[PDB]
Amino acid sequence: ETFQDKVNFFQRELRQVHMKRPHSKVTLKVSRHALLESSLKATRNFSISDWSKNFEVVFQDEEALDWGGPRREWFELICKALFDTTNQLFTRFSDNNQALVHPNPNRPAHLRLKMYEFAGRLVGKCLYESSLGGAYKQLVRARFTRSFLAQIIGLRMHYKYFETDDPEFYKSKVCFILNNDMSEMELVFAEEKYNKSGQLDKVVELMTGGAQTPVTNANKIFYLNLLAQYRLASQVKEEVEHFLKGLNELVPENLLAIFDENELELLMCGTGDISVSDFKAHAVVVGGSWHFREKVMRWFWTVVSSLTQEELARLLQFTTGSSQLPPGGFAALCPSFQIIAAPTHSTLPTAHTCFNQLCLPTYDSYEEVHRMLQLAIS
Repeated sequence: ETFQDKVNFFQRELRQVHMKRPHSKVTLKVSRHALLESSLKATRNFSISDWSKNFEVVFQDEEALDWGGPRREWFELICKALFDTTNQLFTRFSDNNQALVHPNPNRPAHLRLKMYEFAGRLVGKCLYESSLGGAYKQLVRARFTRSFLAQIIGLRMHYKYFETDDPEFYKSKVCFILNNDMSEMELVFAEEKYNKSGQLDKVVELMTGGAQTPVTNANKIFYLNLLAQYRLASQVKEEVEHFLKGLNELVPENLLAIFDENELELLMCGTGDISVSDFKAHAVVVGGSWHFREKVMRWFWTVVSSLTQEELARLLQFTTGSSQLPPGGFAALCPSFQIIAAPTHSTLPTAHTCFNQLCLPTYDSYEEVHRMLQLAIS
């Protein structure tokens, strides 16, 4: 039912999964300047039960008053090294800074597949540590694509993931196919790759015989879903398999099945630092009657200030695709956050994540705005 019930149930399982894996102490000698490399060396001989142990992280030539400080910094720093795209272990589909991150099929060859196993164990360690109690919380610092989260849960790929994971591709190709006739496009169930000299390098079929299968109006939805499967899952099959192999050593895959993609983000990354003042200061209201701009919007901000931290997180997922702002906050959004006045009355709010944008109808009372905004994020 509720998200907190899922978390409470999930965390209690996990404490039972690790019940004869003691939280005894283990030392991790790492270096700030070569953090990912030294962390892999420090854990290279860890057994499965060793990953359940209390991590005592020693930063080289650094003294600390307690172990909690270095541990929390190590978790945050190792999350950034793994998932912030800099080392190309993960990548983004557009060279933007809001873009969600995805496993990289075309990474530098020195990043071997066992590094995705480490990343999976690290994420599982965050979930395990956080299930020990509030004082042991370790949040995953990453803004994952929805399709990668869907692959963690074991869901099939769908073209809807393009809007959040590759907004430019969704706005160009996907939206065109969804809205237009295909009889003259001469598309087939295959992808063409060209070299840097503009020559056809390779043809990759979306299924057996796909190059001889035309895309028609009657099958174009199956084409888009098979396109999502190829572009978001098939090309990273081994990377995801090794990630899941590491994750499932600490978190059995059956346990994550009770969450959907967005709930999995909240479980891993938390409800975030959603500042309503930063929200209001960077959101542009587009159009609308006087009643909307001067009364409905005032009701809106009062509602937003009354939302629980989870509801705030779901509002950002509803409108931007992730519960976490980009590094720069609300100012760092692809197109700046816009609240569009919908030309409807007393209807449900809608959103277009590839434009961020929240589409807000006009309402007749505060409690109507309260009711409808909670429904739209429910």
